[PDB]
Amino acid sequence: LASIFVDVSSVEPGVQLTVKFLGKPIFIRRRTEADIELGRSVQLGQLVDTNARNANIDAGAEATDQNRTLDEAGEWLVMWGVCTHLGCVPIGGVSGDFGGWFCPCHGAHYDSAGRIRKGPAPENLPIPLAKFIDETTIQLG
Ligand code: FES
Repeated sequence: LASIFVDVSSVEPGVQLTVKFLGKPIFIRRRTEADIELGRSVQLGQLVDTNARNANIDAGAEATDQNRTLDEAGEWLVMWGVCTHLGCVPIGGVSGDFGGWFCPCHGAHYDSAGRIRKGPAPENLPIPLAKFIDETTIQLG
């Protein structure tokens, strides 16, 4: 019975909701049109980590923008807010050099799809088991 159910009905574009799950933060960002476009503009060959790190799809899936969001429209980016270096909480609100998150502990930069682009972190921020169960609610777990 671990699953939790997050009401995202009030999350506007450019807002991140942070919820605690299994003791750690989950970031739920409703991405802006700029975030989405920028995420879709990155070639796989440009990425540090080409694996989607996404619990919801094949473990060998490529880290395309489309394989990083819950929805086809790419508005809903849900990920563990746990830096893949040493587990600090990355700072969002379009921070760092790649329009995403910056981990101030040792300077990891993640892009607008949560993919690692610069710094000592080895992997893209992982995506939890997560799905919409209706228009307004994301089940985590
Ligand atoms: S814990 Fe994030 S860069 Fe080291």
